[PDB]
Amino acid sequence: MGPNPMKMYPIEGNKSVQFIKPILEKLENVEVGEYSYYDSKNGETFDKQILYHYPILNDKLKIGKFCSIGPGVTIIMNGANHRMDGSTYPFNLFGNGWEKHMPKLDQLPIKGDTIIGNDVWIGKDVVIMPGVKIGDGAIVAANSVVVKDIAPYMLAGGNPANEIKQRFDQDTINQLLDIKWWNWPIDIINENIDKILDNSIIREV
Amino acid sequence: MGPNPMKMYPIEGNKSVQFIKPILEKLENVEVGEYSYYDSKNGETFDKQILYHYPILNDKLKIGKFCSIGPGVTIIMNGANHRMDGSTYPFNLFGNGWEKHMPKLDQLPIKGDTIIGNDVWIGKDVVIMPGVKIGDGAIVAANSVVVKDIAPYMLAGGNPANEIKQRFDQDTINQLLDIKWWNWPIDIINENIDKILDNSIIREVIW
Amino acid sequence: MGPNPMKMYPIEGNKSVQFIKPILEKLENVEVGEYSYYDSKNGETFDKQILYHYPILNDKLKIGKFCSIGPGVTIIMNGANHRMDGSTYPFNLFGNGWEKHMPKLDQLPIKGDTIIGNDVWIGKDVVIMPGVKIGDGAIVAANSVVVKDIAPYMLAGGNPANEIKQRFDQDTINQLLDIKWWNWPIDIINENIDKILDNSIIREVIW
Repeated sequence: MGPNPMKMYPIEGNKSVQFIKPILEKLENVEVGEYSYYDSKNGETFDKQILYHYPILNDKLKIGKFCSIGPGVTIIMNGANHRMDGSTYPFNLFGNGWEKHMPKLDQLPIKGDTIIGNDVWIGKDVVIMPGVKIGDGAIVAANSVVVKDIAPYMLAGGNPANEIKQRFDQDTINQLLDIKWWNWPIDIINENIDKILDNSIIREV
Repeated sequence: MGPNPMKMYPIEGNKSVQFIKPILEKLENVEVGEYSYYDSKNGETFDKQILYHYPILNDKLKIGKFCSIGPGVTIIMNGANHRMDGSTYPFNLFGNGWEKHMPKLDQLPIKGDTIIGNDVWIGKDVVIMPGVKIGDGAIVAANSVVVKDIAPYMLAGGNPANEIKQRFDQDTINQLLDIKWWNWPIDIINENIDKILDNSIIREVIW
Repeated sequence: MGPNPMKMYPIEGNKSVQFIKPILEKLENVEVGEYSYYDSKNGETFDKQILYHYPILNDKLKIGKFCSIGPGVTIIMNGANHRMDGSTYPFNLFGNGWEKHMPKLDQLPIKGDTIIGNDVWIGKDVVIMPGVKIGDGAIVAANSVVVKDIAPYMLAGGNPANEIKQRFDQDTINQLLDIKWWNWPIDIINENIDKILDNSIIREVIW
């Protein structure tokens, strides 16, 4: 019951809704969760949505399970950070004698890994900046520019994106982070979808 | 005198500027004013800029007259709101048995309809969110994201968009909201464009 | 040593990165510095990134030297401002008798010249509005919408962009502003690229 999480394109006949895991497996420094899908903008594959990601830099991108990524969402890793101790001008880029002035890896600023929780909804055209972490259950409004962390089960938006409000009271939130239904076996989940959909799954747990 | 409001491309030999009524009118749950235009960004027709609008959700989009809509402006309707009382994951979308957990219309509430007033100037690449109302005379800055209502004759901007300032004093605005020149027959408007252009149209009618 | 600032495409076999100066020699009321470059988003030339620039209005765009313009940066000039003392509707635009209502230059808003300093790093998809000045050494974060001036050596971002942080303390900034290494004959620059890169240039030139 349910789609094949190994299938790149879960909906037969439809090449717009895609499962990220299959696609990003061929890539390094990227761990993706089962059932997270990307809703193509112009029929593009989610791998083009990840910019400036280089193995040599070693920063990682992690995405949880049951994530809904809207069309146009872009993820910016650290490969485009400029050295900022002095001038930001990439002299080395233009060779002809300038390559000699090339940064040492420890000279380029790395803001860290980018982590996206489970059951996270990212609206369309959302831009996510280097080294950000979006907690489980969070909802990132459309056209947001995420530059700082967002807390679990928080509704957020803007440029810079800011937390607007908690999706539920703290105890309801607290419990969901404990249950972690997204880590339940496919069959147990398939047997509680509706309780998970209306948050009533909390009571029986 | 003046263009034909029924023409899709008012300006001869020009496929960039379009009159929005001829185009949208052809659609469901949409009302548009006669002279409002759209300055195409890449040649697209304004109908391509209205996203997630589904008859079944029954939300309407209203656009007044004499509106200036910049290129790339995007209007988001309620067709893509995920259920939110629990998980936001669209299980039903992937069928294969998950289609039974499909939302019942009353589990997908909406804030309201989207209404853009008359004589509104919306800058380029502005994104308009569901259930928002923009007042007559308002000016929305380029690249703004409208998430809440904007009052009549206000200057607003940003992401989220915020009201920056009032365009005129309160009386000029209330007088204007009264006169509603955009509602006059074409012939009477043609006679005062300059007065409507410099706002002196208030002293002629009012006084 | 160092690239020829006159080459449109400095990096051999690579039509993505361009030196803005040679590429914009043709445009009017535009001044650009020698090593400023653009990082093309989809192959487009930078001249395509400057919008609503009409000589008639006479506003100018100035871009200093050694600037890093990220892909998709958009510079909006004054040719897009509507008349605002009354209706913002551009009747004159549709002709058919309406052209007569065409604005006299002095009736049209015009925020001034746009000025980008030296050694300025402008992030991806940044939109620069009209009449804005960006000080030397500033860094603009990707996706910002710059509506107001940005002081020298400041870190700014958002929509509207706000100054987030001073890169260095005031005296270091002032020294850098006084030294102006970007105005040095390239020979001298070439022998100090590394001191310019770690800021040790201040210590040697000031004391």
